[PDB]
Amino acid sequence: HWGYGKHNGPEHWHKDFPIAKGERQSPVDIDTHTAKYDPSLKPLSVSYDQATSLRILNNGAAFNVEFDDSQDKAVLKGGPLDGTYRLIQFHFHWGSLDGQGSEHTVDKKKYAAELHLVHWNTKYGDFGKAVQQPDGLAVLGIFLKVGSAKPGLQKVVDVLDSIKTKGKSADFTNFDPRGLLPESLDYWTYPGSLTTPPLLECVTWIVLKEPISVSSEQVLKFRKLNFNGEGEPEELMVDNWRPAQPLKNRQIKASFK
Ligand SMILES: [Zn+2]
Repeated sequence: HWGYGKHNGPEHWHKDFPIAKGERQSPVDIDTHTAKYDPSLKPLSVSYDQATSLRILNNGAAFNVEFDDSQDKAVLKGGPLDGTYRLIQFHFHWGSLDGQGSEHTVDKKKYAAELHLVHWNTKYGDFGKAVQQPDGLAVLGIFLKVGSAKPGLQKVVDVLDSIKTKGKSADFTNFDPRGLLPESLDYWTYPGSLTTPPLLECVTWIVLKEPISVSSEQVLKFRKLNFNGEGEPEELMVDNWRPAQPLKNRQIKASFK
């Protein structure tokens, strides 16, 4: 099955998922000089104060922190978006080394990791319906660089010991995702896809310009997770990122000058 090894990694995915070679695949390199400021873009509205986190899961590709998405408790609106998008989960992609790990790049620069807050368009009623629509999902992407610790990340880091292997989960209530944001909400946006199979072309990407800083110790703990299940040969969960894909017939817009 698909993964991030030499034998089943991103360069192989097209055989099972031909949309991998589609017209709006993600991630992409963000060429900052080519993106254009769009004065018609609105500020992002990130309304997370009523978010209800539930659980943290190792799914064999990353770990997801899942939220109650049965009501409009944590929603993304504004920016390039038409309508209301509910937070369902967040997860990260990261590297084996601090100089790689992000999926998007900025003028070809790779960050140590990238956080994805995944939201679905409530007009489609459920996530499974939303992913079948060109405007079904909105993903907020945030780069991580290594420097000072991110205080609001530590609760996530500290629970990882308990979800080491694929299939493990733990309670993860009362977590506030506002603690994972940078100061500025300036962003780039473009139409794209899921970055894991099934690679569906259903995402409005909103990638924040300002990275968050996390400490070396925080990211080192991500790298102790396992892709494998319990009792199987250990394969460290590292380099779980898809490389940049061709931009094709797309323009990246900036919310800032
Ligand atoms: Zn992701």
